[PDB]
Amino acid sequence: WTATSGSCKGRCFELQEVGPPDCRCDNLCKSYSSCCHDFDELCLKTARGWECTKDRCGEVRNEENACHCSEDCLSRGDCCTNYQVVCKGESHWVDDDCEEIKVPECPAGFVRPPLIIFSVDGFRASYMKKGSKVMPNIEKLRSCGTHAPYMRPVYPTKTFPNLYTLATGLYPESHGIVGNSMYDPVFDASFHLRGREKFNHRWWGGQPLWITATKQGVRAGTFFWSVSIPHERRILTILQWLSLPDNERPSVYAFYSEQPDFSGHKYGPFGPEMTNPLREIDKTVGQLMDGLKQLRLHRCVNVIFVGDHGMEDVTCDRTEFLSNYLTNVDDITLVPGTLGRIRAKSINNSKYDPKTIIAALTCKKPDQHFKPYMKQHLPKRLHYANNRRIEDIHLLVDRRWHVARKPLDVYKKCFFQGDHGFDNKVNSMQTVFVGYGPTFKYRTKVPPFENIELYNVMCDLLGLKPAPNNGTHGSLNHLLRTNTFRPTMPDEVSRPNYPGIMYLQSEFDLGCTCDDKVENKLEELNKRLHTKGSTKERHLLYGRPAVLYRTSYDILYHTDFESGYSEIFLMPLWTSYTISKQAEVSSIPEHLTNCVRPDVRVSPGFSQNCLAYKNDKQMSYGFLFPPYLSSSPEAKYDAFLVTNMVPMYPAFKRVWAYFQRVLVKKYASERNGVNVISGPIFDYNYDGLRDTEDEIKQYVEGSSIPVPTHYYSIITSCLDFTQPADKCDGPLSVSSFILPHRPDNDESCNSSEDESKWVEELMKMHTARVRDIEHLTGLDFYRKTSRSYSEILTLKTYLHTYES
Ligand SMILES: *[C@@H]1O[C@H](CO)[C@@H](O[C@@H]2O[C@H](CO)[C@@H](O[C@H]3O[C@H](CO[C@H]4O[C@H](CO)[C@@H](O)[C@H](O[C@H]5O[C@H](CO)[C@@H](O)[C@H](O)[C@@H]5O[C@H]5O[C@H](CO)[C@@H](O)[C@H](O)[C@@H]5O)[C@@H]4O)[C@@H](O)[C@H](O[C@H]4O[C@H](CO)[C@@H](O)[C@H](O)[C@@H]4O[C@H]4O[C@H](CO)[C@@H](O)[C@H](O)[C@@H]4O)[C@@H]3O)[C@H](O)[C@H]2NC(C)=O)[C@H](O)[C@H]1NC(C)=O
Ligand SMILES: O=C1N=C(N2CCCC2)S/C1=C\c1ccc(Oc2ccccc2)cc1
Ligand SMILES: [Ca+2]
Ligand SMILES: [Cl-]
Ligand SMILES: [K+]
Ligand code: NA
Ligand SMILES: [Zn+2]
Repeated sequence: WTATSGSCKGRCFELQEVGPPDCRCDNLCKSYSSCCHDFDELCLKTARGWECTKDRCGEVRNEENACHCSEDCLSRGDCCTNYQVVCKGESHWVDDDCEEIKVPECPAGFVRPPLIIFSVDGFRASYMKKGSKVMPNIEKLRSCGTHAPYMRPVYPTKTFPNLYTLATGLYPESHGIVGNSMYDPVFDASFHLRGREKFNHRWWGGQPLWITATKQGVRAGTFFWSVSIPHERRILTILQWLSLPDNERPSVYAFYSEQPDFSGHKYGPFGPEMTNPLREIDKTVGQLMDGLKQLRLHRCVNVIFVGDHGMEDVTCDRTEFLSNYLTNVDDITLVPGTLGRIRAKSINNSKYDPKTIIAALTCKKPDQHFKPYMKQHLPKRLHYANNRRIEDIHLLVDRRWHVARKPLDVYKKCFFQGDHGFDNKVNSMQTVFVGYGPTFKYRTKVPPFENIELYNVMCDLLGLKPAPNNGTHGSLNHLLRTNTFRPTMPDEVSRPNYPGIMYLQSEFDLGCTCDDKVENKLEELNKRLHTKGSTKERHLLYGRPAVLYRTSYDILYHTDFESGYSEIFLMPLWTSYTISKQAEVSSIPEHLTNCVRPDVRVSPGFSQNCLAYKNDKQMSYGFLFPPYLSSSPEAKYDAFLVTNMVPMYPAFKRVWAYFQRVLVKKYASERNGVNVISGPIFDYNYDGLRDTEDEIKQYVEGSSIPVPTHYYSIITSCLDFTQPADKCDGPLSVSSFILPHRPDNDESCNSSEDESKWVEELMKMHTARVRDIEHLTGLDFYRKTSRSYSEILTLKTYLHTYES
């Protein structure tokens, strides 16, 4: 109930919302059906429009007008944004040459540069270049401030997940808004774009920027606007707030535009009807910048022009129907569209089975435009598993396509030409970032970054301590002139052991055999030097990874590779080796095909054994350092040590052997050498974090050898590829992957063909940031380089996307 008999007199767009049943006058009262009876009359005036004309100059103040051109309006802070241009001979902001803002130039009483966020829905990244002719204001912000070629949204590339990710710095699995439509089984409640459940605060996790500011004494304007409030009124409200007295004036604000997303759905991303929405966005930006100039704030405020996601060409005829795949269509609930989420229609149905659903959706049609996943098998870069609102069964839908349950859902629920929601590495889903102001850099282009990183920067801009989030604080320091956050490397928690030769061969009973008894002072001092680390500078280029948790492990040196061997997990946590451009690929000699050798540096009790692999009919093994890349026949025996062995399904060994035999050499040729760090990952609860020992759900049969869920590799080289990987003087270049360790290749529909037709495609889909691997392993890489730590943090957040 709301007693709407109160009045908004003197309360238009008040900043604290008053509790029911007293009537509200804030910018969200419409959305709650709770405004006072006179809100429209007093707070949403429209008379005479939004622009001063020559004849309105010096007028007598008429309070009925939407904005004012009278002489007192600057003091009252309610001029039309073009007042000084029309009435006082001033120029529009966009017509001024841009001049470097070296220091904040603020009116007295401003304690910090205000932050104004200008967020645009569906602003695809290529609009900045393709629409530049009709967006002069936005183009001046872009070219004179700091900008990225594009900003990567989060998956799913929907509106609410990405807006709340921007506000919190969290993956949607963590902040809880995992789609535009959700069902929460603990609540037994459903979240929808239309309706009032979405207003319930239990859906919204984390701590968004406006809460972080408020709790630390930084006042915030209210970020959200009821849809019927026109853009001109939102701009005027923000400008009016900026004229408030110092003790009442907010320091952070947000404007939101439902365009160009609204038209993009109707006409497609580049339909001829899209030019006018782009013009109107720019005009609104011009009004804000003109308004800031009037208030003498255009060289004081930091402005962020940021989008939530892009837009793709999608039509009704490009729809896949689950009725063409499933017999039991009526027993599932499908969350449809640019992604698919499937669950049982009724929890009292125990004839429901996800295994048969997935199989019926797997590689069933030659041109199939979606791929089913159990959510824990989705690429780890999507970080879309660890929430009860994310259904076990997920469909990754091809760009430009939709998935629906039945054909009647599409014509009884074409009427659209654009949509979004696809995989967040898709080019059409990318969106924009521009930073403009005293704290941002001048005329600076920064590399693409992910929108999860913005929350830290916005906290930096306001002097706030960020709540715990998924950005890497300091990775965007290169965007800022000042206010940078200078992080320290995390301290290493576990220091390694350096075992020498401590065990005789006969102490081992592992069931392993190797034909290695075929057998100097020349190359016997040499092999001693290698086992003591004499080639470690070549294969450990950036220092040893730091172990950031309490564990027991050994450093093992070899001619061709170095490893950190875990005595808890009975396998390396990491294996590091350098492959130069000139390195040659050899084969595994016939007599060494099944060779596995005890490591006389590591006790039998802390070693794997070959008998377990023999007895386990499902599990084979592979090697982290590849025997194919041994530098010499004698060095190849090191690659068969029991301490270099990891459990692998035979189906995965197809992938791994092709990567080790073919791709590493190809990358070394293309990048002028590469350094490779490979290892296992255990994430059985799919939370993105390293599993403790008591969370492992599968072992090699009859043993304590834990089975990894994933295998990673970090492949580093010199950004200036005229320099070899091991003699690099400047910035580095990296690509990484987190390959799921699966007993089948059902994910790859062409896997019965040669590995040259499908393996690299699979690896590209599971590309990863170094930072993702750090979360999954508890390791810290790149500890010893010549580069600044902030640059290294940027490198760790880089994602090689393989888009064009
Ligand atoms: C991205 O960044 C985020 C943020 O840093 C990070 O997420 C954090 O991960 C932490 C480790 O997993 C986790 O730590 C403790 O969580 C609870 C307390 O959490 C509550 O308090 C915080 C602080 O305000 C809230 O933010 C949090 O909100 C969560 O839950 C709400 C719904 O309940 C929801 O609004 C919100 O979205 C958020 O949900 C998300 O996180 C939860 C997990 O908290 C998931 O379940 C959701 O799916 C969603 O993803 C909560 O309100 C502590 O109680 C934990 O302590 C455990 O474990 C300890 C292990 O050392 C142990 O010492 C304790 O005894 C305790 O165990 C108890 O519970 C066990 C399991 O229930 C039980 O077996 C045992 O017997 C015992 O009873 C954690 O120490 C943070 O909460 C979490 N924060 C957020 C905001 O998510 C992400 O990890 C990264 N992502 C990546 C990839 O890096
Ligand atoms: O007024 C609004 N109407 C909205 N709608 C959603 C679809 C239907 C109407 S969202 C909205 C405002 C809003 C402003 C800022 C937000 O957080 C950010 C964004 C960028 C950077 C930092 C923080 C989040 C939301
Ligand atoms: Ca885990
Ligand atoms: Cl959704
Ligand atoms: K086996
Ligand atoms: Na297959
Ligand atoms: Zn949309």
